[PDB]
Amino acid sequence: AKDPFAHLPKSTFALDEFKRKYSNEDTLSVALPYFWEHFDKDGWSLWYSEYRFPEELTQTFMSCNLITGMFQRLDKLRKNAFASVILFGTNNSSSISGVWVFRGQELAFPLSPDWQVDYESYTWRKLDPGSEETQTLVREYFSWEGAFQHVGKAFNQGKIFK
Repeated sequence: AKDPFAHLPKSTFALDEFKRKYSNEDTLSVALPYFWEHFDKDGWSLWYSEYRFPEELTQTFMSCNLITGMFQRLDKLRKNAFASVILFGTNNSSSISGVWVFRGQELAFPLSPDWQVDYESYTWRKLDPGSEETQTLVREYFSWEGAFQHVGKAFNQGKIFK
């Protein structure tokens, strides 16, 4: 009665390795190609979110703290999941968006009511690792260089769920 991704076999792809080159290297041609060659689309999955209640946001300094407060509940989760959550906009109209990774068919939150607090106010959808959009969104959320025009806010403050 611990670790939801313990029913699964050997983990092919190595999240904790990827997390180094992700920021240690030129991800655009380092982590990106090393992620898009042989991901693990049988087991890992990508989950886009855009904080479905961005009305709840009304500063900048606080939202970075808020995102992270979630991550401190999800502290027994990061051991088999990651995300690149970004705070956008400003006080006047902020938003949180980002893409998360969880190691099963589900987003991990439903795999344990340990992690079913305020998550409902955020969207969570699986997407295809050979779409067009997912590949762009990932590149933007992972490089921070992308364009973020799909948000149309501004990038202000990134956060990582490592």
